[PDB]
Amino acid sequence: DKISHKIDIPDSAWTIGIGEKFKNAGHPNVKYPMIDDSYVQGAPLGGFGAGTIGRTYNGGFSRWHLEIGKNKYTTVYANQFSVFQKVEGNKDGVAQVLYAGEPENGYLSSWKWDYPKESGMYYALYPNSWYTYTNKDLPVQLAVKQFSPIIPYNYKETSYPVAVFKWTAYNPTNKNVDVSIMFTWQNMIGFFGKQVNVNSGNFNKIIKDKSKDSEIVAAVMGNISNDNEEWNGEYSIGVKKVPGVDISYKAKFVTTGDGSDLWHEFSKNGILDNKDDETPTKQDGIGSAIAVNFKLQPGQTIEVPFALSWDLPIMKFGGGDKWYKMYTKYFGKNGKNSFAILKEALNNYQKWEKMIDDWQKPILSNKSKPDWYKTALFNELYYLADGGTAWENGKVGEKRTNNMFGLLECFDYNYYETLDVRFYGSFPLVMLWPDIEKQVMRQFADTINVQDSSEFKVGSNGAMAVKKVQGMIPHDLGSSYALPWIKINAYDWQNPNIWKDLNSKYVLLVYRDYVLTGKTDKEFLKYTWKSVKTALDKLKEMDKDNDGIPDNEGIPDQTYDTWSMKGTSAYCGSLWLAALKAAQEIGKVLKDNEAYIKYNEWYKIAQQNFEKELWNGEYYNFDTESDHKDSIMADQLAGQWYADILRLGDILPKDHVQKALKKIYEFNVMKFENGKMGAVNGMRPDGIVDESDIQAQEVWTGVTYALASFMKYRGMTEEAYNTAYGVYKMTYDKSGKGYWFRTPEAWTKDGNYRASMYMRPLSIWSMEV
Ligand SMILES: *[C@H]1O[C@H](CO)[C@@H](O)[C@H](O)[C@H]1F
Ligand SMILES: [Ca+2]
Repeated sequence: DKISHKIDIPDSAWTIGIGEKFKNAGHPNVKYPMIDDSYVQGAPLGGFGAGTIGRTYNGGFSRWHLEIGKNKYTTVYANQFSVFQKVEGNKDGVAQVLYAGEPENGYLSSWKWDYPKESGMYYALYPNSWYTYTNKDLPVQLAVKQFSPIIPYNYKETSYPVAVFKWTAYNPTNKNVDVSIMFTWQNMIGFFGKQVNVNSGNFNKIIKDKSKDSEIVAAVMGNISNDNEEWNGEYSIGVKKVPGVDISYKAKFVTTGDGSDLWHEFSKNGILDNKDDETPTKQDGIGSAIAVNFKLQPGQTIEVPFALSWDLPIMKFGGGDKWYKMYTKYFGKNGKNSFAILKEALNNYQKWEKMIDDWQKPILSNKSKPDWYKTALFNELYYLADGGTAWENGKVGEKRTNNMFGLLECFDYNYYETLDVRFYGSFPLVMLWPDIEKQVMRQFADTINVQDSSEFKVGSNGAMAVKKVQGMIPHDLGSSYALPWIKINAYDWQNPNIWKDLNSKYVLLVYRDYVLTGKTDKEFLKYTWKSVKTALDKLKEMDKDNDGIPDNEGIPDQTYDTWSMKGTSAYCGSLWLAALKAAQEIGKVLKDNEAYIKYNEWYKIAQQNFEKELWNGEYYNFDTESDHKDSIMADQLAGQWYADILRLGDILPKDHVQKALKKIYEFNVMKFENGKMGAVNGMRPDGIVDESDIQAQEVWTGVTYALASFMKYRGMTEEAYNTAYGVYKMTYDKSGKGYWFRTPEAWTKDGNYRASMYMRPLSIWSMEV
């Protein structure tokens, strides 16, 4: 490997061999069908709300999130980089697709598949990833750095449906070598959203943009239809000319054929026919190819950038609504702008790289932090793009000042902005994209007094319940299968209108968002203040016995939605205490004296009774009335965790908090698989895992990372990082279960999982507060 020295891969990048088999992989541990796309994954490409494309460590474009809210795992075999090399003096050259696999059927059988094992590595530190190619039959070593411009405090380039592939080639040998790199792409119009005639009218054109000291050559793969529908738009691939390289292309090859129309050209001398052909197809799939060819002398290095863009301006949800995607603000809405997007990337990628380096550098340069922690911190952010992210720039056929946003809980439970989970998962947004975070919170503020008296069947018990109650915060802002932002509370497993955590978490999120953006945004507090007061006032009515604390009702009425709480719970009770203290502080800021006095009164009473009812001398009991009320819950002091972040001081005595955290580390971490797998949710005081429900026997990745941040704030530095390390290990390490770029909600002691590609573990960013 001589190519690594010619590029700059951070030591904290996650790494795996190209073509590596992984033997230890986990699988779903639930009764019903659950997504398991395998461990062959990679860091995604694509901006927020753009639709994303997962190119795996084996090289294939395989995890398709272009249909917003959906996960489709299938390798589109025509989409590849390929290489040709010929040593000067040799009769023939060699050609090879850079994909560690082959197609299932006879399509593209002429291409040279099965990139060999032990001949290259994949690296990832989101939003960047890299591949190196170090192959005994390829004298010139090659590397590529690929990325999308995902940039904190930037809401423009961060939205773009574009990827850059920056190639580096180096000749370590003593002979001249002719080298070609070719990018192939299928015209994927009709891949989704088209019921019939899926390729019909697809056509490819070549764009040659020549202007002093710039040449870009690109293929634009579109459809003859000028219709404005979810399925219609354009894909583009292309390359920017650099000194010493020539560009060739082929506008149209058949993807539903043996591929020899293209490959016979590339495999001969690495030079394509430059044949333009705009003839639209009928049944056959078609694609385009862009290649560069150059000669590398001994010791010579060349860099050449390719790019990929996709202009699919309209997202459609299952309930029928069509919306424009965010990036259309910058490029237009007509779906004929793929080249413009591509060109912007090819002309500005070096600037984008520096912007990404500038935001990663403060963390990467901190030598007090272990590299494994940095691996997790950056790579967990994949989910902000890969979580079915929806970011609208207008309803089709409708202008507003704001652009609504939504991140999925996950794909198995297809619910946007599950607030009980975003309490954990939204840290990267408040810390790095705070304008998005505040918009989402205003979305919730706007729903507070919505009432929908239509009824739905509750999944857990079969009872009927009202969809949305006035003054209750919704569980979610809908489903991609229905009407995001329009029909809220799509979730029906439990009735969220009786949950005891949503209203308090809402208030805590509001105040968090004020504190972590500098305590200057009074307008955000003013916007949300009525909803905050309403939320707390409604939750106070759920106190059955006048101890000043809402009563959990002996069913799962909070985020642990199969784990029953009854009476005063440590979890919901501490959240309530903290929410009251937050609301007192907002009341002071907004000069609402009567609110300050009322919430201060409620706080003092609740605090006294919480301590009396739950403090057992070692930790806080799970609750006051359940069968296993004395279980040690990993999340027992969630309200104090947030109070620390919000700078609200002690809601419970420091000594008691430290004892409880130490107990959790001693039991829920260290007595669960020797502390190598995170914090199990519930442990009996005899040191055996609580079996009252499956969720008690699960480690929740986002709960564990948040607990690690709580420990860190409280000076339990070793415990914090040891607790978090178990989650990193399970997710990323060779000894783990192969969950990279699909971190699940949960695993059990056998390491098998529930709900891959999950929102909650974004909470690792709470460790950076
Ligand atoms: C999705 O599932 C999780 C449990 O894994 C719940 O906390 C959320 O409320 C639900 F929407
Ligand atoms: Ca009560």
